[PDB]
Amino acid sequence: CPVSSYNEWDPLEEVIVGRAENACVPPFTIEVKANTYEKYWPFYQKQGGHYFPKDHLKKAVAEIEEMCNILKTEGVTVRRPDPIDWSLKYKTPDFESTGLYSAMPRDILIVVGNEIIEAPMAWRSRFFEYRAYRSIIKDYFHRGAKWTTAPKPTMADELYNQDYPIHSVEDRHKLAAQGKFVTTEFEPCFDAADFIRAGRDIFAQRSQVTNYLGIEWMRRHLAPDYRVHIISFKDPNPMHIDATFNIIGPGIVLSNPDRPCHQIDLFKKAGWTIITPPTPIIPDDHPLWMSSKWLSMNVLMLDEKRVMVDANEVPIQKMFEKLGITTIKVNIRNANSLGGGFHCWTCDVRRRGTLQSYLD
Amino acid sequence: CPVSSYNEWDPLEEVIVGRAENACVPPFTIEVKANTYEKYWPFYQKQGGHYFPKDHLKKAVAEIEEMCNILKTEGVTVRRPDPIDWSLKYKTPDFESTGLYSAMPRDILIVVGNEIIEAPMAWRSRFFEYRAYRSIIKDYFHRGAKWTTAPKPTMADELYNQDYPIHSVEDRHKLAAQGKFVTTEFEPCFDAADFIRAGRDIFAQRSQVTNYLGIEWMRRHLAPDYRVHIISFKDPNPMHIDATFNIIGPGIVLSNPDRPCHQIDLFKKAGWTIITPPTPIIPDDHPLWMSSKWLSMNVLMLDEKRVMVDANEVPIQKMFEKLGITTIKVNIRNANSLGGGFHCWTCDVRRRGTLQSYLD
Ligand SMILES: [NH3+]CCCCC(=O)O
Ligand SMILES: [NH3+]CCCCC(=O)O
Repeated sequence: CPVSSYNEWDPLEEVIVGRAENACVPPFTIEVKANTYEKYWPFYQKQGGHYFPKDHLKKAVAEIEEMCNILKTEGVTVRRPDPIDWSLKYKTPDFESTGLYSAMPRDILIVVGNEIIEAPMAWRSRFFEYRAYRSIIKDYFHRGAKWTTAPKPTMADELYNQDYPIHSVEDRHKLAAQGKFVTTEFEPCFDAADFIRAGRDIFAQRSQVTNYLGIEWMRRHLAPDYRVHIISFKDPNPMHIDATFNIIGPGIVLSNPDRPCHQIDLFKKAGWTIITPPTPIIPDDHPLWMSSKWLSMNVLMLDEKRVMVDANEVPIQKMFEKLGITTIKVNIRNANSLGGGFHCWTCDVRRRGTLQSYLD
Repeated sequence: CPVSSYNEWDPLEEVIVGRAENACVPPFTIEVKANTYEKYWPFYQKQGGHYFPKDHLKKAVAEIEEMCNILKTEGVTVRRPDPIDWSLKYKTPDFESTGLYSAMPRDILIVVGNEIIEAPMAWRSRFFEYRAYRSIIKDYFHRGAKWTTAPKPTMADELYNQDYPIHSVEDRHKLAAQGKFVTTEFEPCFDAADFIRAGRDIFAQRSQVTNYLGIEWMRRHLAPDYRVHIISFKDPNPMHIDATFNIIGPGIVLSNPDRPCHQIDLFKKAGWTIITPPTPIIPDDHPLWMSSKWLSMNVLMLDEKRVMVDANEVPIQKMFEKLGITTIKVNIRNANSLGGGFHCWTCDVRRRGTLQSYLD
């Protein structure tokens, strides 16, 4: 089987790397507002439906091409999604919208064993995102892999709290703490990036884009071989878990110092080593349209002792080095602006290894 | 100025479209043999000096007339070369020969800014090809355009390796790789179709008909405003670059999957999107006297989002459509036999736009 990955660290053999091409600024709708920083709301308000700045995109393309070159150098087979113009307006019986991009494979695809799963998504501008990945997936299917598409939401108004009282990131954090998110429990929805793998145990967080119905779907679909656990954090990122709690080896995890896990003791009890990375050094003037500055810890492990890390983030490079982990430095400063780091920009399709339990 | 074109994609306003009339099969000399497939060598050997099959030419005329109709429909002003009998034998102090045709304006004329340049050519049967275009060029000159004629070669025996060891297309590919071509460096020579424009940067390839002296001439003549770069490919077409590396927009290029560019990383580093088109579907029984089957990617851009493409080549039509580029389908299956696709059969005289750099 070409597809086979049970965790985030076994020796990487094949990966899908995203594309920056024709990326479109999403229309400024409620769910977009609930997942971005106030600083950019007016950018979305004005640029909505237009391409992201083309000079910026060009730099991102260059950065990602180099990353792919380095992966091939590290012995990894790289697959890329198909080029597509994301500006096309589409219309379902429930809504109308333009697209986003196919920059982040981690947001939509998750590999559990020999099974590739397409996440439903929760943003209207990402409804047809799966189209960029179908050529690769059909190939794996022909070659023997299992293929699953979680139930695609209608994304009708009922899935969103149109009056979600968010006016600042501080409000959202408060609401989030009260169990209030922009997405209701009308129908299942989720981004695959809210799930992180550790063999037989998979950890998920209810976020602005992933609801309890969505997590339950994953839970019910993967049982009994896999167990899906729900964990929560203080002042969580509106979406995605990989820059909050990135598992980098058997029993080792990177815990974002600003977003402590409410269930950290479950991990301490299992004898897991919780590492808190140093703060990011990325300039506050650099645009991060989506995401926080914590992309620095959004690393991708080529294996247990080899990590692809940002060339600019020296302080976290040193941390890995004192731990005896070889750092493969790559610069994706401009690609970062699109919303992701190495883990987000990829989807590990095949890692050499077996299914195990690390929670014991 | 009626003449003004800095690249291959700005909004087209005026174009010169070739003619199939009185096309003559070139005498089978060494340079003709080095630029054609073994399958047709005996055709040239027998038909040399006679007109190409007249029933075939008639079909080509019909196809090109329709193309012109569609261009006028798309708002483009079309100029056509003068009708001429190419069978006339001429004689310079260096050689004697019959002509070819004025089917491919791209082979002989290149527009750089407000300047129209007549290529010297490298085939003895194309020595007097410029005669079909003089009425149009003098008109543009009277109207203000700059007019240049690169040094016309003597085309004496010294320009050719009379004993060029080509017996199959596989031999040529090997020789080409060794830096051995049918044309020596005796005097400058080139076809304008070996040059492709991207604003301040122009790319050229040393081919069977374009030597280093010829490229240097262009380089020296256009400096300092324009930079002429030499790029090479694996298993290149004996002549012309436009069905190997066709630039279709700012930072976007079509790279023939069978002829990868040795310098592709220069482009990846600039943040250019390299698209590899699907394979041609043209029947192997259809005669392609000159050219390979890759005419499918020899498209002409009416603007960045409008491309004139072959009606029969559905797979490449789909590629453009997923990229959000409107396809203007036209059938030139029979015209193709003469050696070209849309880019070859035309010469963009005026595109609306300015001189820019896209390599940064
Ligand atoms: N998938 C990438 C988004 C990560 C955003 C953050 O945690 O700041
Ligand atoms: N000027 C048209 C010749 C193109 C031939 C080829 O590249 O197969």
